[PDB]
Amino acid sequence: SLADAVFKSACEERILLAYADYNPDMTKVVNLFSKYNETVNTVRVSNDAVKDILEIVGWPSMPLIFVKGNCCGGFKELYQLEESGFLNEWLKEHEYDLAIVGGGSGGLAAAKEAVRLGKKVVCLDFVKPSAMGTTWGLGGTCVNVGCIPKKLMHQAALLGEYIEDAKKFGWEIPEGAIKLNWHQLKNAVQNHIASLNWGYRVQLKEKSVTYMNSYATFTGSHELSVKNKKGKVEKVTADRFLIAVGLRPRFPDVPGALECCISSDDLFSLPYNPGKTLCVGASYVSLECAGFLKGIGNDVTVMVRSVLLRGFDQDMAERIKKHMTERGVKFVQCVPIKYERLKKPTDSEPGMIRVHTMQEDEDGTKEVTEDFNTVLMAIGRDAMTDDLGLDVVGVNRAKSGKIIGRREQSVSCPYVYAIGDVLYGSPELTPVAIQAGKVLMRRLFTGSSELTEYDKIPTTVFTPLEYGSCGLSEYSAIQKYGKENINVYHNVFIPLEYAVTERKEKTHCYCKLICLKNEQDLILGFHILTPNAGEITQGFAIALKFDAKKADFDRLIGIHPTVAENFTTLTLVKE
Amino acid sequence: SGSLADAVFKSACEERILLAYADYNPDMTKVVNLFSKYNETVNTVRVSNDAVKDILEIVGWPSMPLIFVKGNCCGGFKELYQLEESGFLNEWLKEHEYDLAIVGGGSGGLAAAKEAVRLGKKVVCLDFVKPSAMGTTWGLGGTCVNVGCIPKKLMHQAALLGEYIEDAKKFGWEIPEGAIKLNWHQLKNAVQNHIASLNWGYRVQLKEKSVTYMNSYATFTGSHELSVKNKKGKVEKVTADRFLIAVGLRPRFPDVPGALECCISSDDLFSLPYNPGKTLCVGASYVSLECAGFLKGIGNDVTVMVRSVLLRGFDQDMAERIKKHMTERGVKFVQCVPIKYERLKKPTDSEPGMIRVHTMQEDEDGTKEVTEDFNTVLMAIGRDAMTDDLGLDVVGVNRAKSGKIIGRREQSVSCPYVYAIGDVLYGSPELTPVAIQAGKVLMRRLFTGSSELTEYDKIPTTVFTPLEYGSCGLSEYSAIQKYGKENINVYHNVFIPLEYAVTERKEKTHCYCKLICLKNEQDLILGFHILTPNAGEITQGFAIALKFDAKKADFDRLIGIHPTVAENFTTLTLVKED
Ligand SMILES: Cc1cc2nc3c(=O)[nH]c(=O)nc-3n(C[C@H](O)[C@H](O)[C@H](O)COP(=O)(O)OP(=O)(O)OC[C@H]3O[C@@H](n4cnc5c(N)ncnc54)[C@H](O)[C@@H]3O)c2cc1C
Ligand SMILES: Cc1cc2nc3c(=O)[nH]c(=O)nc-3n(C[C@H](O)[C@H](O)[C@H](O)COP(=O)(O)OP(=O)(O)OC[C@H]3O[C@@H](n4cnc5c(N)ncnc54)[C@H](O)[C@@H]3O)c2cc1C
Ligand SMILES: Nc1ncnc2c1ncn2[C@@H]1O[C@H](COP(=O)(O)OP(=O)(O)O)[C@@H](O)[C@H]1OP(=O)(O)O
Repeated sequence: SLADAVFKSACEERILLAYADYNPDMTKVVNLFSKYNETVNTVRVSNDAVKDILEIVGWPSMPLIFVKGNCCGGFKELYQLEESGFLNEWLKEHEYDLAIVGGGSGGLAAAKEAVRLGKKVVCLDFVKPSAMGTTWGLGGTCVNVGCIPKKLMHQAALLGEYIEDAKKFGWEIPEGAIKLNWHQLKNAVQNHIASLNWGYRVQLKEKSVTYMNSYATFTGSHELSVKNKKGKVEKVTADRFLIAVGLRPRFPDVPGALECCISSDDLFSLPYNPGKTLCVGASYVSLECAGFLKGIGNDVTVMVRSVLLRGFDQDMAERIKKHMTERGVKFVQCVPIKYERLKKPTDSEPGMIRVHTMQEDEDGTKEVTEDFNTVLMAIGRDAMTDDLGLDVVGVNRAKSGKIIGRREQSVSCPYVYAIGDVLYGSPELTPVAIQAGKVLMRRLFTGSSELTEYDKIPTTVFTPLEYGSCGLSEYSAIQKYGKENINVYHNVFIPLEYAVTERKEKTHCYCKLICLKNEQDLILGFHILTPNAGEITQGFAIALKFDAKKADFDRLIGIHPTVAENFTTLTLVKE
Repeated sequence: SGSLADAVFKSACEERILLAYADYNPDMTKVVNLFSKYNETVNTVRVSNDAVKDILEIVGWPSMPLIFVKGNCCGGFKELYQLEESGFLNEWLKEHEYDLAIVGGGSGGLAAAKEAVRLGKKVVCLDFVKPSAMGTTWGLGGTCVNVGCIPKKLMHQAALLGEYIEDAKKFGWEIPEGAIKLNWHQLKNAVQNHIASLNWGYRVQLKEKSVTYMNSYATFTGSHELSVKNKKGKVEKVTADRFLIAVGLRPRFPDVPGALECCISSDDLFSLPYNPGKTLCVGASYVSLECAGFLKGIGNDVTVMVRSVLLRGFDQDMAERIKKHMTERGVKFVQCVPIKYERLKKPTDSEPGMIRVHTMQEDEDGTKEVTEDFNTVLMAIGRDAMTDDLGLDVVGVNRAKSGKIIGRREQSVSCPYVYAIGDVLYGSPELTPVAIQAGKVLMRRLFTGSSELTEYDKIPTTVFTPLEYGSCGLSEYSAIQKYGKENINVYHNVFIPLEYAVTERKEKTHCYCKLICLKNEQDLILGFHILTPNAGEITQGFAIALKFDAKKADFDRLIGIHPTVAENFTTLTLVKED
């Protein structure tokens, strides 16, 4: 048989053995499953198809064993499961076909797709409060404390710059400095978040998915114990588990950090204008937040350890820095050594943090202080998986708390899967979680060979001036292929919308196309610094799925007038 | 066998007079002896049989034996003997002042001029702007720069910034309360100051790049001679080995009494010394709706009179959606055509006039004449080629029924050393980026001997209506007409741009996208359509999908950028069933 026949057979059949040619331990398998009154269906895989099948399930020798549509590997893996007693518990009936731990981007996407394929699904979501005590509804990081509130506050900051544009285009706006009222913005954002929480809660109920607002821990091979807000503990059993627990803001081992500094978990529901703010960190979260806080008129400082946007093209990173500097954000090469609280916040006004730094001159080191209203700790995001009981169900984790996959299947446990941010090496983006969820569900319950494509994923950093990208940085391309084999085509431009204004952005917009010279200027990556970078980058990202060349960009006809057409017309080679 | 295409075209670019023949060759000693008459060497090439059909397709001729003159494809012997017998060949083979004369200083003309001169050729560019009926005139850059896309997009942005002022309030910006008016004079000066900078830019760019600019209207007075007249009425003579016609079009006026006296055009709208006030837009083209749209957005009372359908050529589903939205935004649409325009007041000193517009309306008894008073009437019923006074008869360049030049690609079908690009080229889509690409590419064929062709299919557009409409490829109707309803899948969704989520905008109920797919070829994408803020920025990249025969599966395995409107193309599942 071919692949799809094998995977379909595997999805449908309760226990399937996939073989190339007659091997001794197939009898041993028959005899072992005979022990449990189980019937072992078999398939002669054709030799034309072995390699493909082996690559898809991510195992390296041929004889393959499936249990309830989950790939276990070979005999050693099976005998391990049997010897551990797991197989005996696995073969029993359970309450749910699938239990999902996490009600975020991935969780909810998986839940919706599973139930559309007619499976009994439970979804567990619980939000342990931040250190400041902040908590929120269903939907996960993106909905409550991630992309959706951040984009709204970015739009607030842009509408600031639009008010001034409106004057240059002839709109007679009554004279007077205009201030943004934090309470109005925050209520407007929180009201939308509240509508999405209800939306998801409804969507789950409407689709016959069981929701439990309860924090889940493995207390058995196929048993989660789940604790709700009241402290009530229930037991949930299932034939399969999806871990989509995501991450939480990282705090450093520094005195006062956890006492004095807020995180993105807290910023989007603050009962006060955060005032003179310090953003600690160089991640996209620090710069996005610093950006909009400046745009709504706060005094903003960013303290970075060494470089901005580690992982991103450093040319583009330096360009974001020059621009946000021109827009009045202060950058400083420090890491605080202590945070001291001077004033607690009220329900209407912010507090005061004293921030301690070591500063050098040519004569020695000074301990130096500086008083900020609010300090945003934004250095990263970690997996909080210590209290999940992954030891109980023998799910290996990386040094960080992230789960180690064979694709999305736990590398060590065949009926536990992970997607989204907690999957070791998964890019931490909402649309990736969703696609991983939707696609996994289609492999598990449909027996398709469809794989989430984790390469050449487009991003946008929503800095005051937006940065869109897909593919290699100029550095990575040069490191992997030589300098001699890379062409960079690039250009500056002025968005027409800015032409009649005196905006600082007129001197900062830039795009570059990274091309492999010795393979017909094949496009390895592209990068653009512009209004609406995300709207522009999305479509152009499909070019990389087809091994597009520069010639393909040059024979594409522009829409005039747009920023996007600039990618149609590049001729200048960087050095 | 013998030579392949690029060797032939390279040989043709380099050699003064080339004869390209197949394994098989006809009389073509007569031709040799003909060019021997002119002290010429006739270089020859055995084209390989592997290459004949390609080469024939590229130059757009049907028989094998091919003759080239000064890097121009003439056809076969009949065409050559015709040129000889007409005396043209004798004049062609002489030296001329310029390698190339370009008639038109617009999108195509200037693009061609820059590309020719980069390939080290002596080029003259001629541009003159005959005033509108109201007397309006403008500088270098053509329609786009002065009276087309550049001023239009700025006035659109003015209209959007209107809706942004209100958004700013819902996001918490404390804007002092009280109606906000847009001051027409400020907007118009801001636009005209930008146009002035582009005018200057282009004029300088030409001087810096060693291109001769003459602000003179050009007419063919010889096989290889333009006579050109400047503003002062001074007439000069310009000769060249080749000519590029990039004359563009001008607004159409109807044979209706008072139309030309009373109604402005886009030629006049962008420099009006007055707020146009209560406006009538006559026409259903993108020009009428774009202008009606921004005039509404800056707070004018706007009416659109359409003969029959909006945006003929465009997807009528999307057209009806634009109508419903612009209706919700206060634009009045009427199925009427004026039968007379009567001027009541002239525009004087920073104020508009009053036009009385006459219509036939039926009531419960029959048809009556009805009048209605508008401040300004924008005649926007299309654009025509004004090629009657160009002397194309003199150089025997065939024109279509409209004034447009008939091409064998961009070569005049009838004269081998005259070429046309942009709006005046019969069947060329009328867009700035097409003109530019046609110009740049032609120049690379003519002076480099490359086989590169401008790609005139699957061209993305955006209509900059109050809510922007972006598209590429077939409409739902065209796809159904060509393939059949049983073989078409239409995937579609509504969505709310996050930027609108906390507002009470009308647009929240109107944003829509659809993907038109050929069911029996793995949902191959024939077209896509989106109604959204920033439709142009979204459509551009997605348009490259159609250069690779993208399937729906390609859109589904593309990972979205969240949150953007664009990602909606990544997660379409709903099938339209009417
Ligand atoms: C400030 C910020 C801005 C961002 N901006 C963007 C952006 O613009 N675009 C973009 O694509 N991505 C963005 N991201 C990333 C995006 O939010 C994540 O990639 C995405 O939310 C990951 O979703 P997930 O399903 O993996 O996890 P989450 O959304 O974190 O879902 C996990 C859920 O599981 C719950 N949970 C944890 N443990 C348990 C347990 N034991 N039992 C039950 N429930 C549990 C958690 O409380 C949480 O609700 C941003 C992230 C942040 C923090
Ligand atoms: C209101 C409006 C909005 C538009 N919006 C868009 C849009 O958003 N996007 C887009 O892609 N396209 C748009 N277009 C179309 C675009 O302007 C044209 O497609 C483009 O300008 C055509 O370029 P061209 O070189 O063919 O002609 P033109 O730009 O018209 O250039 C012709 C020039 O030659 C001059 N000329 C004419 N005859 C002679 C002669 N005998 N001797 C010398 N000079 C002569 C003309 O006066 C003119 O200066 C718009 C058009 C209009 C009218
Ligand atoms: N004399 C006239 N009076 C009123 N409307 C007219 C007109 N001539 C053209 N139009 C309209 O003005 C627009 C532009 O004319 P066009 O000839 O450039 O359009 P098309 O793209 O159909 O070739 C069309 O909406 C057209 O309506 P019809 O499609 O019914 O012709």
